[PDB]
Amino acid sequence: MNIFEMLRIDEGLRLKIYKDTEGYYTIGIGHLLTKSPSLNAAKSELDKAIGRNCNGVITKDEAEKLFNQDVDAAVRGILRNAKLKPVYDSLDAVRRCALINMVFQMGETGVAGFTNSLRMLQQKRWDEAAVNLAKSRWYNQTPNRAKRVITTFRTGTWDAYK
Ligand SMILES: [Cl-]
Ligand SMILES: [Cl-]
Repeated sequence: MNIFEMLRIDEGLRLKIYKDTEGYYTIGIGHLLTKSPSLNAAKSELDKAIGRNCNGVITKDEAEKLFNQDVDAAVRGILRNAKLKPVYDSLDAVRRCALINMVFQMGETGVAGFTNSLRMLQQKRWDEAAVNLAKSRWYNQTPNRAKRVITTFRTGTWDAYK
């Protein structure tokens, strides 16, 4: 199991503009297009992203191209972040995937706000970090996805995805 397979389970694949759990316009494998209410702004952002007129629809290939970019951006973002980088460096490979997951869903800024959790992960206090991560809007809003990521941090295995 790898990051791509993990995120593909958590995000799904959709070939037409859709709205995310939050109500924002998204396409492909969790690729956020815009927070603006306009479907029009969304279609425009899409054309911009693909370099062509898409009229709200994309191919799988396009979906995967965007997915490669997003995961790359997530990883580079963590490695250039003062708060995130040390956490990431201290973790084993599986738990590294779980941090990437969070960053991809919630952005670098979002994750960096989980101060106390990050601190406990750095210290390898698995059970305690698990309890603290669940005390969040994140958990309350997408509890099954949150549980899966949380379990990955707790155990250091792919069991939640398996
Ligand atoms: Cl883009
Ligand atoms: Cl969920």
